[PDB]
Amino acid sequence: MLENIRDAVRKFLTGSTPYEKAVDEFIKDLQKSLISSDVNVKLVFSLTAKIKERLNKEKPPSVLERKEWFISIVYDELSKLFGGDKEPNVNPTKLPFIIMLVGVQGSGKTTTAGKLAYFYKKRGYKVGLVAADVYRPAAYDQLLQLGNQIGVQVYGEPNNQNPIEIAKKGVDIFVKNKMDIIIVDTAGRHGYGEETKLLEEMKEMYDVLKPDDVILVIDASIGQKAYDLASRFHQASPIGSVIITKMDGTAKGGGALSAVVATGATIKFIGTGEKIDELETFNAKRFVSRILGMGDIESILEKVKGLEEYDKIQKKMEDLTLRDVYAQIIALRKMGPLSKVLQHIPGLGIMLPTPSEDQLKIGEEKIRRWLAALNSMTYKELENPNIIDKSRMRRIAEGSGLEVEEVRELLEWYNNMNRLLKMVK
Repeated sequence: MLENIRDAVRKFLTGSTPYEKAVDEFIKDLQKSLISSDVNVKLVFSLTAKIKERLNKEKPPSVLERKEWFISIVYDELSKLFGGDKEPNVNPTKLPFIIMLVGVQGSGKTTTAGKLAYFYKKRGYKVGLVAADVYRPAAYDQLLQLGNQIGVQVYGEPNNQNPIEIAKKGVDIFVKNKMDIIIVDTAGRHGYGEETKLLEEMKEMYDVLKPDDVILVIDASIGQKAYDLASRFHQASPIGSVIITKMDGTAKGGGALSAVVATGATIKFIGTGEKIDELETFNAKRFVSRILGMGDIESILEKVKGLEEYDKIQKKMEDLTLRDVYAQIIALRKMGPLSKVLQHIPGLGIMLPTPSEDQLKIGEEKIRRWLAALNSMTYKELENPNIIDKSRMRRIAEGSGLEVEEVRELLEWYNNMNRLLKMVK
């Protein structure tokens, strides 16, 4: 879908017909791909209805194109659709770590304990895999393969059908050799729609291993149906997490994702391909960020960010500052570097003493001037300008392309501003 929503935004940005029919048309193509992807039709409707509400309440910030503000709002929502902006903790801090893998049959389960193991080996952790998925006979000889293929030890007991026993003898052995990350691959006798019974079954492999983390592995081809199992699973424990696999093998990726997230779950990983290293951290906002163009969502995390560090910081000063301006200037620059931004960039000051209504200092071009310094400074210098003398002014100068006097002007303005903010009270 994301790749499809990418062509639906290109046709909305390129100002064809009016606005009002464009959004409609847009909305008519969002709703149609999402459903297509098997997302609950109750999620699809609260989205395109949450998108229009905001489009009626949140006019675009000056300098923003109407057609750019809408899209802007869309991603946001799409994000929230998939669990919104959150960056799961993937590097444990309680060594060693027991991660029990659980889920219905074939869910990219067995390759996931590979990738997973892999992922953690790459982060230089001593991992030990535990094959305890006895219902598929081929699941062991498969895990032993990957392990030897990624240099990770694998502990299994062929033919044996006692999972618990296996998981116990495995983990005990890997905590002995003093491993660091121990991943136990288990399975499940039931499928989707037999939730209760499935989870109940996991119970007796949980108590035995008393794992620090449990990971439900879902096949992205279950679409929104992964829902039931999800909700129930996330509740059943305070240490539950999920992985979404095979997203590149089903047009149902959105259903699984939109469904699971609906549960509030923590989708820590998401399987992308069939190669070992293909397992990415999962952070909705980024996952979606993968559609269209970085600088299309850019003014976004740049505006909100840029504006907060702005308004606030001025406040905090009124009640050693000089590094601030970077933030302020880096901010404006995020929103186009030409005047089309300065006009509504009334400046950092905020407003104070000044003749009549004409301002006091700067110029529109005085822009790649603020910048001047900044780079012409190390942090020590941006926190206590007073340590900026001769030698340093020259380095500063040359490093920006200006002449000593320029840094002097800059520094005298700064001081004039800091003297003001202070004065304020």
